[PDB]
Amino acid sequence: LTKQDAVNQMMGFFQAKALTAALALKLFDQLRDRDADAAHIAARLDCPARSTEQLLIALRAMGYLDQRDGLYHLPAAHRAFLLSDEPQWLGWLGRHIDTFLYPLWGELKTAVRNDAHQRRTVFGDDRSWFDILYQNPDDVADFQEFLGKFAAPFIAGFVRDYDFSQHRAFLDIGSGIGSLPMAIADAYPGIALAICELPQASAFLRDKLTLQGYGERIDVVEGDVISGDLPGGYDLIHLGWMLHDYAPETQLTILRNIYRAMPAGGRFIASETPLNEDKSGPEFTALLSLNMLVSTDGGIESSAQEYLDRFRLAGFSNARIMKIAGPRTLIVGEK
Amino acid sequence: PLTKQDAVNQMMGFFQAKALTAALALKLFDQLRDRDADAAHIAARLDCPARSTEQLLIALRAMGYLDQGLYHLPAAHRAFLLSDEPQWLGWLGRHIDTFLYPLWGELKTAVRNDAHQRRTVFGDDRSWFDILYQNPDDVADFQEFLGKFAAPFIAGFVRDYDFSQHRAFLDIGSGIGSLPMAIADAYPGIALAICELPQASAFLRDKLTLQGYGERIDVVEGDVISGDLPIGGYDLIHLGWMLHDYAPETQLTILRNIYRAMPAGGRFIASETPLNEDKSGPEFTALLSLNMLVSTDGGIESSAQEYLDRFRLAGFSNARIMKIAGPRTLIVGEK
Ligand SMILES: Nc1ncnc2c1ncn2[C@@H]1O[C@H](CSCC[C@H](N)C(=O)O)[C@@H](O)[C@H]1O
Ligand SMILES: Nc1ncnc2c1ncn2[C@@H]1O[C@H](CSCC[C@H](N)C(=O)O)[C@@H](O)[C@H]1O
Repeated sequence: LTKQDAVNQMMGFFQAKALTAALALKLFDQLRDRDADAAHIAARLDCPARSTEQLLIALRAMGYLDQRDGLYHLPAAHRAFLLSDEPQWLGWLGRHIDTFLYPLWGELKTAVRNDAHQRRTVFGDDRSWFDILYQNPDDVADFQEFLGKFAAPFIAGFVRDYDFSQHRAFLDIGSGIGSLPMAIADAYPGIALAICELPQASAFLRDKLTLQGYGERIDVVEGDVISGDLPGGYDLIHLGWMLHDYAPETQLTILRNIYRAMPAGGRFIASETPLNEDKSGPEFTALLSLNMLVSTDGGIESSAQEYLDRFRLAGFSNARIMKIAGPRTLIVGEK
Repeated sequence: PLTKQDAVNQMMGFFQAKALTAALALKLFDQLRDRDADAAHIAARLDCPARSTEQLLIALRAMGYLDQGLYHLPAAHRAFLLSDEPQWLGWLGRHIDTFLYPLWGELKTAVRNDAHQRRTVFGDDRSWFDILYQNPDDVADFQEFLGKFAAPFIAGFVRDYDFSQHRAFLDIGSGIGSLPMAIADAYPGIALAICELPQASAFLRDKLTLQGYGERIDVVEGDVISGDLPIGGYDLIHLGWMLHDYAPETQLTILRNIYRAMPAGGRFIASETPLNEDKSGPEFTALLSLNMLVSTDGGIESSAQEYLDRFRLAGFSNARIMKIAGPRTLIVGEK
């Protein structure tokens, strides 16, 4: 890398806020059905023309908008993630960044010096990460909606590559938006499906499963996997993308509680995005681990071997890495 | 054109940004100036906990800043990652951590109001430069990092422009003064002076005296907006990267005062980084305009024709563009 690469990356928060500010203004929706110049976009946004134009010029220069003779145009290929009404809209992630992650990363240096999250220094809030994240129903929605889209390729692969038919009942601990049990329901009518979630997420999840027609099919159980509050004859239990939100010590407490609640002969699968064997990457995972530092209660990313050892210390038999292609690593053990 | 994954990557780009500024502010790379060290050793040198130190080191390794296990600082990177080397990016990092990153947090409201966010982010309704220069350490931070930015422009300006044309030279807003210093090394007879704001002037006197130019470059406090400018035989006057820190209307005042101040037959040169002809790029310049929006008193980037119009309206004769080596466009006016 060059000196210029470093300067670009050091100032990469410029691009990041240009996009989140535009999404929050719903700037791109001003171009859903028409092309417009800056003066017209500003007037409809009820924003001064000069500063609206400054943002529009930046978004064109970044390549998200086209501009011909002062007329801005939204590329057809960008509509799916820039428009509010679209399934891949990034506005959910945008708000999560604006509300939580960008403020907390502002204090990264201190998080590293103390190995401590920055929720109190940044927010003046001593509550737990998920209590802070979940204080408003809209913040629960943003978080679960953007994670759900991120999880879609994993879920599709899991359902296509693992034989869920061999189990009678399946519990998804920390399912989030519930798109895994939903996909399992679409594929296997016979298996019982349940979710165990924290209270605020249970409430969002109940309303969403009900609206989408799964209210009779997927049982929602409030609980806490760290305190031991869990339902239950589940011969398959899954934990997706939750271990990394907690310190390794807590991950052992979570895994021991799950083991204890399992039925005999039960199977357990955790899915994570681990660091590579020599903990040299991948880059987004390495940076995610820093995100867990500043925001969560002890979270960190780990290697596959580290999850494997944790399964064995927690009491699981035949702990192993599932031989399954996809964006996650699946760690599996039995009771 | 761009994909959802590209947009996500750029929305999360504050990850890489803060990873680098945190690493610089912790002096992390300095612990690899002499030796290759593991995380636990680097962490003891830094007095940070090994866990979070390793988390940062893995991120830096995956971003390609470090090799590794023992971490190794690539030779090509020493120049800008080591704190006592002449291209150190640590000055930039402190300016980002103290001023730019927090103010970009409020970009949306800046755009909605066409107004800097100094008051809302800092609880301080003084001037940009008064807030920026509140503390001589932030003066040094600002002036030093800008100095590194200007070094290719300065080499090209001293290269492709003939300063022997001129008996005396006045640099308004010279900042760290490295342009007069370069003119001094190359043109032993020309009189050299600087007009700066009071706090920049205090830093400048110290910095020029330390470097051995204290008897060679006159430092004179003043205010180009108010018209408080020195008078000598300044047959060349320069204004480097200052117009874009103020509103067009205010640039008019600055240029009008400069014209009133120059001797007959004199030449004035403003050096800017203009937006292109249809104001659609380049990307860094377009985002710098937003940076000026969130921080300065009305600042914005402009096209070259926009600067030409201002030179003409302020009364300059023979207003023209000069193309030179380096990242800056020179706008020339005469009396
Ligand atoms: N102590 C706890 N008990 C139960 N659920 C918890 C928990 N701590 C966090 N969670 C839940 O774990 C989820 C992690 S986000 C992961 C979502 C989903 N499983 C996926 O694979 O994409 C969140 O929804 C959060 O509410
Ligand atoms: N009203 C004013 N009168 C004189 N100098 C001013 C001024 N307002 C801002 N400045 C100065 O303008 C400079 C802008 S930063 C530009 C630094 C340098 N000329 C370069 O080319 O890189 C700052 O040093 C600031 O102190």
